[PDB]
Amino acid sequence: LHKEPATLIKAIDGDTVKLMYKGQPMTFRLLLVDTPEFNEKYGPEASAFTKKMVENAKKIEVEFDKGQRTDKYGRGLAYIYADGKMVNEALVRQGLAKVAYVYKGNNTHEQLLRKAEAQAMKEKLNIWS
Ligand SMILES: Cc1cn([C@H]2C[C@H](OP(=O)(O)O)[C@@H](COP(=O)(O)O)O2)c(=O)[nH]c1=O
Ligand SMILES: [Ca+2]
Repeated sequence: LHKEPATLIKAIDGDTVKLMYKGQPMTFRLLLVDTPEFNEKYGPEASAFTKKMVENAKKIEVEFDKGQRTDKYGRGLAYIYADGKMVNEALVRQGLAKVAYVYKGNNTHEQLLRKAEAQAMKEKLNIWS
């Protein structure tokens, strides 16, 4: 897998973000994670977390997996990196997202995220308290 440049357009919530990719605006949905909707418990905290992470980054990168790059809603499906730190992984680590939507084509970083989830559960963080 390889990392591609991209620029913040707008934070949306815990696991979606509007980015410019190859000069085009696009909504990206984070692979392998599920944050609560904003109207749910830890929803605002998740939105806030992803927001600080992408807004404070000097460099945002997009990294597609091996399968699907676009979902049925036309959202890009990717691992997003903020100055070298994976947002997907950081949300899980903090117990602000659960590992989810693990599909056969796009699961490269699955073990790494379940590792972070076990560790966040161990600490009873946010979702897991
Ligand atoms: C994370 C992810 C979600 N999706 C689809 C499945 C879900 O369909 P349904 O809407 O039919 O339940 C939806 C959930 O996304 P949200 O969690 O952002 O709503 O997005 C994918 O197709 N691929 C993916 O990698
Ligand atoms: Ca969600």
